[PDB]
Amino acid sequence: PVDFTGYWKMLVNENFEEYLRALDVNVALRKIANLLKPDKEIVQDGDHMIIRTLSTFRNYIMDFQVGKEFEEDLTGIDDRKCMTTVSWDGDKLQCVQKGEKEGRGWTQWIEGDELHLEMRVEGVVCKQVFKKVQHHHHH
Ligand SMILES: Cc1ccc(C2(c3noc(CN(C)Cc4cccs4)n3)CCCC2)cc1
Repeated sequence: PVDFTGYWKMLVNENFEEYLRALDVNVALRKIANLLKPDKEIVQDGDHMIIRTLSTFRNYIMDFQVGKEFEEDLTGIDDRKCMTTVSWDGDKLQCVQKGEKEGRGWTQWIEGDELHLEMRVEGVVCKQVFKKVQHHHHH
């Protein structure tokens, strides 16, 4: 069993530039984005998951049902759309983003007070780790 509900601050962000490059994000935006240390605010409500990734540049909000494919609008990220399914894999969330890019998806899990997020596309891997925090941030 796992519950992702909480507020989470970025601790480390490894290889994000190459991940965005593999999504063809242009270099001007990669410059802005690799400086960001976004927070995540997550509510897990049954199998209804809301993940709000919050930064000073752009936010990205996910709101989906685990196990249920949906049309994911990535306009503000890499100017694409995917048919995405996030599924349980034991206590991990395994996301497959079907679309133009091969091998696109991510895996999210918890280890103690760390939220782990591995993002993948075209064989390129970015790893982020967040720490659970308690001072709450108005947005
Ligand atoms: C050009 C550009 C690049 C990144 C981003 C953000 C970004 N940072 O990473 C990704 C890829 N994914 C959307 C992250 C996930 C959220 C939930 C599961 S995976 N976008 C920074 C914080 C949110 C948006 C916005 C815009």
